[PDB]
Amino acid sequence: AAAIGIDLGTTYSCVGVFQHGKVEIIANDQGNRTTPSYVAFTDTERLIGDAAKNQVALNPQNTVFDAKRLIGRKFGDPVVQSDMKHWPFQVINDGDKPKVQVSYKGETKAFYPEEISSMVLTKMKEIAEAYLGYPVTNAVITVPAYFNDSQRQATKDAGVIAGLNVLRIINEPTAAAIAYGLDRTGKGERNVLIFDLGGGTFDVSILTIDDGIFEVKATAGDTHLGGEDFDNRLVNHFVEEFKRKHKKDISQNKRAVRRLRTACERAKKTLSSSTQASLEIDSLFEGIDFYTSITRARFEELCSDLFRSTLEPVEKALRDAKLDKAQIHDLVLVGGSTRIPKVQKLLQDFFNGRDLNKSINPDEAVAYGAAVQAAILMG
Ligand SMILES: Nc1ncnc2c1ncn2[C@@H]1O[C@H](COP(=O)(O)OP(=O)(O)O)[C@@H](O)[C@H]1O
Ligand SMILES: [Cl-]
Repeated sequence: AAAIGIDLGTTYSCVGVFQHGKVEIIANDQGNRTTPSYVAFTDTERLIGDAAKNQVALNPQNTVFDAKRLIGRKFGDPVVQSDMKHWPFQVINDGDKPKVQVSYKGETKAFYPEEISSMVLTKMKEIAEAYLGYPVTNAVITVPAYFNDSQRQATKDAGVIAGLNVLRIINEPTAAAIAYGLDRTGKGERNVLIFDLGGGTFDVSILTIDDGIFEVKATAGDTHLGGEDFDNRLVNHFVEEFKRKHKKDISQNKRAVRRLRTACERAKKTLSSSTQASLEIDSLFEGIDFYTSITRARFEELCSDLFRSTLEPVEKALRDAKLDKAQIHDLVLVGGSTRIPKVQKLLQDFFNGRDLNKSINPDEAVAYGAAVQAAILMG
């Protein structure tokens, strides 16, 4: 009766299980090894994951995402007040706690962040159970190192709502280190840097590990820098391209923009493996198809400042930890955006040619470690 490890991500979640002496990252029903942290409400259905993200352009007011930004926070939290301004869904105040408010089956309903995240966790649980062939009841769930007691509590509550006994809540960078077996070291402090550039957030963590004991020495980053911002640079580029070619501005058609955004994310992923990608959108605007392409070099240029901006938080973290570059024993890549070759070059160059740990898909490393830790806690 295996326990599972779940990365409850800002933009994508991932689930793994340790059995038969190895971790298996589990693909969902569509074959995807990570699942959007999306929940949608319609006149007839509640959709979660791929199904929810796949109709986000159609249903912006009732498709919820970014619940991780709300979870465990008070309504009057400056972070909440700030983030609310840029979401298409309504956030309301219930006793100084935020709720997301939507239309569902024709009625106005509101949900706590931990309710939305419970739905994502249920999906991840079900993905695992489909693979294992039996019900899962124990899990380790991960959170950012900077999460406070309230954020951790709300995340655990999300797990319990999903029918999971939460064995432990552990930090995302700790989980990534565990994935690479860095917890197995003996007596003697090792310094580990986790470079996590995900879908919506950028987190640099410096850990010391000593005889299997973890300590957080420094954290740095940007909570609004991630893969979606690279998607956005491509969107703006292609909006201009469409304008020049067709003399039409699509920028205020929310559907067109959202659909373009989706196609840009796809092309971006392809550019991590190939030096060019083709974008082909049928009926992008007024029935006009948009078939074009983008090179890796052009993509890099469009994002050059954003990519470069990831290094100063590394510098800052090193300063705070009172360590020189040469004193870092291991460099660990986390988050889907670290699969971008230019990002890898920047970090490697900054560390004067050091190896990067990147053999585990970086968007799966957190779940991988959580799965290992879950197995350890089960015995
Ligand atoms: N091969 C790839 N190349 C570039 N970006 C990728 C790749 N795979 C996933 N991504 C991006 O990674 C981001 C999601 O990162 P992930 O680690 O899965 O989740 P999160 O940061 O939400 O925990 C998205 O912006 C997605 O487009
Ligand atoms: Cl705990």
